[PDB]
Amino acid sequence: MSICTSEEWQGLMQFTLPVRLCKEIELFHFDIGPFENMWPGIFVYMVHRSCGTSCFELEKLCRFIMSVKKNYRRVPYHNWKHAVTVAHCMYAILQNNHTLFTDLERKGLLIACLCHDLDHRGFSNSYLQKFDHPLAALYSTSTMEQHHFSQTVSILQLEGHNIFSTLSSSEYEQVLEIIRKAIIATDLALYFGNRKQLEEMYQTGSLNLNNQSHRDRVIGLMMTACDLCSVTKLWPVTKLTANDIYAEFWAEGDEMKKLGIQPIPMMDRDKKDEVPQGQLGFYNAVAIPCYTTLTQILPPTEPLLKACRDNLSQWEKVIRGE
Ligand SMILES: Cc1cc2nc(CCc3nc4ncccn4n3)cc(O)n2n1
Ligand SMILES: [Mg+2]
Ligand SMILES: [Zn+2]
Repeated sequence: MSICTSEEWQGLMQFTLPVRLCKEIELFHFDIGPFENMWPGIFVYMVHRSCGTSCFELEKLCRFIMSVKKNYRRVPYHNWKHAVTVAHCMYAILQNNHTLFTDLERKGLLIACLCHDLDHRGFSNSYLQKFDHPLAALYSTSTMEQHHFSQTVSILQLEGHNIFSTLSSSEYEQVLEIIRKAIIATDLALYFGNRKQLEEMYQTGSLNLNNQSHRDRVIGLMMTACDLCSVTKLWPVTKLTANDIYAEFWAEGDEMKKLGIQPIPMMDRDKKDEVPQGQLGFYNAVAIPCYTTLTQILPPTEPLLKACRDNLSQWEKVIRGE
């Protein structure tokens, strides 16, 4: 387990967000990419707007953010950038649905998005279980997710990192509950059933936000919506994040090929020219239904759906040669 230096986190308190970014950041399609220096600062900003400059000890929060950064590997997609990008989507979702979630959920969810893909190796769940890592020998299903959460718990229990320490012991244990499901929910495998359920519940109108496991479901769906929001950005941003996703996929594939194994088309750099078709497949079978269902449960979230539709037709053009 790994911690941060005093220098780094003290550099975090001085930071103040450049005034031009205040309007732009509220936008769902906002892109954090041109502002690396500022990524940990932006998180702070978003928590500060989300629930005040005193929902957390300032000093104690900066420690955490920077340790979390320390525990993102220098991988091309599942890295510090994806952590924050995801966190920003959740921020915008909470900001647009002001009175739907409890203070506890709000903090809970922003913290879970930041740690969602913690200490990620660049390897899929399939890959680790398939052959035949110690991380898959501990956690059988949702292999990388459990690690992600475990990493999270550990960082919290470090020396004065425990941003949740002031709370009651039942609020503490409970925000951790909220955090856990959320992260686990980022396992794309689990998304399909979950969404299917919510779709049914909404159709019959049995969906109840007073129901605890309905909440958990809705939140899951929100996490998924957040994990995937490269697709919700402006086309030129979506393109480049696309290049980061495949770099990681193909390296995984390259490990399958180093042992004679055909990696499935997604992970196969020999299957480059099939990428646009892949994206369209993915928007249709995954992205669109995610945002469609979510927009339905939470109308204010619509701009995400709009932007997904926009990009999907761009891939079309790409495929059709234009
Ligand atoms: C933002 C984003 C894009 C994306 N694309 C994928 C894979 C989609 C895909 N491409 C393929 N190419 C060839 C064969 C199959 N596929 N399937 C998985 C993701 O998590 N994301 N996230
Ligand atoms: Mg994950
Ligand atoms: Zn993720």
